[PDB]
Formats: sequence, structure tokens, C-alpha cells
Amino acid sequence: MEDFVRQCFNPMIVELAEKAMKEYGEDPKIETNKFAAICTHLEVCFMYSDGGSKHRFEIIEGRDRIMAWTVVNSICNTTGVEKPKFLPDLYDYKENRFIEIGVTRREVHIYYLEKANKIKSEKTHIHIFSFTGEEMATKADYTLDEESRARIKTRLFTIRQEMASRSLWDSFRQSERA
Ligand SMILES: O=C(O)/C(O)=C/C(=O)C1(Cc2ccc(Cl)cc2)CCN(Cc2ccccc2)CC1
Ligand SMILES: [Mn+2]
Ligand SMILES: [Mn+2]
Repeated sequence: MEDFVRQCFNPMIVELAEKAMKEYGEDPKIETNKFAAICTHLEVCFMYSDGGSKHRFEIIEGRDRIMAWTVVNSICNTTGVEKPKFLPDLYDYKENRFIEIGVTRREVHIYYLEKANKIKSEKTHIHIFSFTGEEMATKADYTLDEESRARIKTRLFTIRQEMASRSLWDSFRQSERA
């Protein structure tokens, strides 16, 4: 599983995931499903940012804390958009809203509710993906076109397939908590 992540995710994603884990005092070499999840979520974040036109999204996920809030506060100032309680993952310049992107090994509707309840926002859009084709976005507005979405859902499927080929999937599938 450690080998699978090192192999299937690019080196910048793997370094970010390491740093995030070590900041909570966890060891990527032992909490390898968490490691994998983090990498997976980051890749989805970047993929999604690339689904727009050229300048459509601002990436927030993947940045250190000071920079991430610098971006967020700067947007809130230059747009009147209200200030989220938690860092989001993206800002959408076209829809003028922050996005929270979830990637779940469970079911999309449950993770959506959990995410909605943790956020406190009538205003941050939430978009959840699974490894088996499901999405659930706020007010059924999936933001990107179906082809962008499909490239994301397919990549997640491919990840799941690759894990299962290495017998990592059962364990990975069962590692996410409420
Ligand atoms: O869950 C997501 O889909 C997500 O994008 C989470 C986040 O960005 C974090 C902020 C957050 C975002 C949304 C919600 Cl509901 C709760 C917290 C900040 C960095 N995160 C860094 C981190 C990841 C894993 C282990 C330690 C730290 C944790 C929560
Ligand atoms: Mn985030
Ligand atoms: Mn997210």
C-alpha cells in the first residue's frame, strides 16, 4: 500500500500527503490507507481545477495554511463573498462560490450530510465523489461539464481497480470513519 501510493501518485502529491500526516503526528508508513486517501483527494482537487476554462478556479487545497487563508481572505475582500469557517478546496470565479470537494470510500449521500453539517455555510458548494461512479453536489449543480466529471470518476475507478489488483481495496474501502 505504501508502494502503491508511491507508485500511482505523483511526487508532489505524495510529499503533501506526508507533510499533512506528520503534522498530526501520524506515520504514512503505518496509516497507509489514510495516506492513500489524502493523495486521492488531492489528485481529485487538481483534476477538478483543470476542468474549467483557463482561469476558472483558484486552488486552495494543497497550500500551506497562511497562503490558503491569504487566498481565501483576499477573495472574500475582493468579492463580498462571506468568510468560510474551514478552508475550502477551490474558489469558482465563474459561479463566485467556494467549493468543498469530498472523496468517499463509503456512500456519497452520507458523506455529503456529514460534510454539510461540519461546514457551516449556506454558501460553500459541496461536491462528493466515490470510487464507483457516484456524485452528489449541492442543489444538483455539478459545476463542471459531464466530460470533466467523467475523467474524475474514471480515474477514481481506475485507482480502485488498481488497489483491488494488489489486494489493497477491501482494507482501503473499510478505513473511512463517520
Ligand atoms: O476533507 C476534505 O475533503 C478536506 O478538503 C479537508 C480540509 O481541507 C481540512 C479542512 C476541512 C474542510 C472541510 C471540512 Cl467538512 C472540515 C475540514 C483542512 C486540511 N486537511 C488536512 C489533513 C488531511 C488529512 C490528515 C491530516 C490533515 C484536513 C481538514
Ligand atoms: Mn480542503
Ligand atoms: Mn475536500
